[PDB]
Amino acid sequence: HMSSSQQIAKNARKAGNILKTISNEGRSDILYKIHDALKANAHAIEEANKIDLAVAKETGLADSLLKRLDLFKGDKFEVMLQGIKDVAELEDPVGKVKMARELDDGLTLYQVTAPVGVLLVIFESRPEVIANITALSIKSGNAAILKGGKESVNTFREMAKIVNDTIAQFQSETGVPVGSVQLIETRVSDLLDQDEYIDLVVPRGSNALVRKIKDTTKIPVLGHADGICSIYLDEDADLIKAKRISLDAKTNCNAMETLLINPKFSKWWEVLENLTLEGGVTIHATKDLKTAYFDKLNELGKLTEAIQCKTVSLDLAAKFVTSTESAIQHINTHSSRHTDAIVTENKANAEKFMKGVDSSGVYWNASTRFADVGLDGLVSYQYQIRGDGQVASDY
Amino acid sequence: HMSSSQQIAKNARKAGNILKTISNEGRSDILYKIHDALKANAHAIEEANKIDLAVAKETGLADSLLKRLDLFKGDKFEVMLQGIKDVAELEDPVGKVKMARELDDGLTLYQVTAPVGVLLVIFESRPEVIANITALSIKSGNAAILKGGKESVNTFREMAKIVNDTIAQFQSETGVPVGSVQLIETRVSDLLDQDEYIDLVVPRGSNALVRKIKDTTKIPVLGHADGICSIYLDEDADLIKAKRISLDAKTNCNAMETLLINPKFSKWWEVLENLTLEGGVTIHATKDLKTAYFDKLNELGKLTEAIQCKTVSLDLAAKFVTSTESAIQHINTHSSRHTDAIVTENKANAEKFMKGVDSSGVYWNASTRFADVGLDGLVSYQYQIRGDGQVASDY
Ligand SMILES: [Cl-]
Ligand SMILES: [Cl-]
Ligand SMILES: [Cl-]
Ligand SMILES: [Cl-]
Ligand SMILES: [Cl-]
Ligand SMILES: [Cl-]
Repeated sequence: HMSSSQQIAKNARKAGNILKTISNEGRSDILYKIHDALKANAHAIEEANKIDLAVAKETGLADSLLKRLDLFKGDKFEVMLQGIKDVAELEDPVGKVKMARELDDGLTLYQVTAPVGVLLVIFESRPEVIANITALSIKSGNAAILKGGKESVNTFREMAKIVNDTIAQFQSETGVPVGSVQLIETRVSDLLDQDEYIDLVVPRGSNALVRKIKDTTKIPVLGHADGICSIYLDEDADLIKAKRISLDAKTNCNAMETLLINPKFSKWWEVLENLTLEGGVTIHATKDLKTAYFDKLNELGKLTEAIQCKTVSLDLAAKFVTSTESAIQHINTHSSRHTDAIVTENKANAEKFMKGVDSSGVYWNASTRFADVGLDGLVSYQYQIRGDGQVASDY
Repeated sequence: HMSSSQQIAKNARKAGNILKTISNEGRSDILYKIHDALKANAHAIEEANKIDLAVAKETGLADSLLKRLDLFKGDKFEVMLQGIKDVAELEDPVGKVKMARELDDGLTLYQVTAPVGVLLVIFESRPEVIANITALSIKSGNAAILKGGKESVNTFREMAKIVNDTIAQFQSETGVPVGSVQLIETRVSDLLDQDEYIDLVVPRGSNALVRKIKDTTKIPVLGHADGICSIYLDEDADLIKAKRISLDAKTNCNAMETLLINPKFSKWWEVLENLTLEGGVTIHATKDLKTAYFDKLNELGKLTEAIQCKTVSLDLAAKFVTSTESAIQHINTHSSRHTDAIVTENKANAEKFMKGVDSSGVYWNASTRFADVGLDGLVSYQYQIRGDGQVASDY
């Protein structure tokens, strides 16, 4: 049997295999038509975005995301339309020779740009994405699947209709097939399992979204080759070591880090406060940990302004872990390609941690850092060898 | 929702995460108990294998696989039992230090053997596998999932019962958890999609089985990093080039190759006959191609003995492809990490092929070879750094 997400991903692969062979004039042309269709329907899009903003205001939405949601504030919409033209006007990203090497007489190797394949784009609260990604995908010869959050449902619906319709309407003229771009109108998380068909995930949102995607997928994530890296600060963590090791994981960077803290580790809060007011690090705490951290600070009078604003470059999450076994369990839920560290003076715990974790690399009392959207990440490479009958048996 | 195969794979991952931390005495001990249980139940296993042999004889089964099916011929069963002991007697494969490097004073790096993780073992018609793989898996700290073919259903059933029961019976004594080995009694091909949980596929059967597995999975396959590589011999293939290029793909090897032949390519049979009686290559033909190949040979009187036996090291399949577009379609159904070649003098076709294929590397009139069970492949490596508070900021 074929699931909904499987069929979506399969159709994307089929669409991409046609899209990759369509001329630049055909791929650029559909972008001009789409620009025109979006402009001609601006008023309908604006009304749908108006429903979205007002719905978000009346429910729980943070004034930051709310400002990202407004497509018609200032000249946001006009810039988005302009970006479609800018992209359509670029030189063909595909079929460019990056490297040519004469291997032997009449035997030449080329490295040629080619589409990545199929893109899954997951965004939250920024409707501009639909236009930017549709443009970049068709231009670069990639099929795309787009999934937005609840906040833009109305704007997403209207824009999807216009792109779907325009692609259908101009297929015979442009060559660009229906399905080149599929805009998923909440019909699932099974898409992240389709790594036989999907080549790249492009996340457009918060750090929390990236972390969630990383843990639920084997498809490469644009800009994030590594999984979440954890430091477990054990009950018997040395505090000086715990402070230096944990700070060093910041001052080295585009990486996703979790601090796993044993509550029985004495002065564990001095470690978080040392990260904030010495490394300028923002700490994304779980509710129960933040409530415990703030109480210890307020009891000491040390709950300064500089802590309150930086407790919710580098990510850094922090949560409790009440034993070595619990730290292991937490670590073993992360999608692989991550390193992990334990800070402890207890050898029985260190050895248990190192035997227990699913990790490429594991550190005991040493820093994990000892381990050595545009068209950018949307084109890959194909090698082509063009000879005249040469075989691997030459003298 | 969680599918049957997802739950199987998830439980395997959970089992493996416990199994990896059980002592060698515990892992070796369960192997001795399993050896004893299989020996004590030999007569029951023999009766079940008797049903299997007689069922296979009365239906369509090839005397080759039939001979693999007989567990009690000669001393096959006694050797299998002996192999369990041999494995239980080996030195712990896990926790061995392969490499130690002093990175700095009191900062040392180790490369330590560790389990691969979860193994999916798919075999056809060889019941010995159940014992060998169960032994190697538990010994090396890997959880295993076993799926056999229809031919051994009875022997598989009886043996599964004995292993399941023994693992359950001795869990509190050995530490080795229920689920360390799951023997799937036809309850699916969805397991090959579980690459978030399954780390390695171990195929134990024919080349056709390997090819099928390779095309239906993103999980690495033991002994087969590369996908199926195709050579398309176009209508306008030069015959001298077609012969040399295609022969060279043999005389270079453990690889899976398909020859895609255009029927309108003149003397295309001379290419297959050149592979057989010059490279000693066996050709695994589709029915319609073999029937066409034999007729052209019989019409020329050239259907020798040496062709008939070698038409059904290197695999080499052969099938028809009636255009460049059809060759492309065929190639694009293969799971990635493969190179592909077109042999043609037609440039429009060559360029279409190179633009159309999903391939790392593509060759036009040049040979694809220009691209540069024991405990062996069941242990991977973990790096461990053991310091005393050292951070990535040293002078
Ligand atoms: Cl070129
Ligand atoms: Cl150049
Ligand atoms: Cl050159
Ligand atoms: Cl060691
Ligand atoms: Cl050594
Ligand atoms: Cl050393």
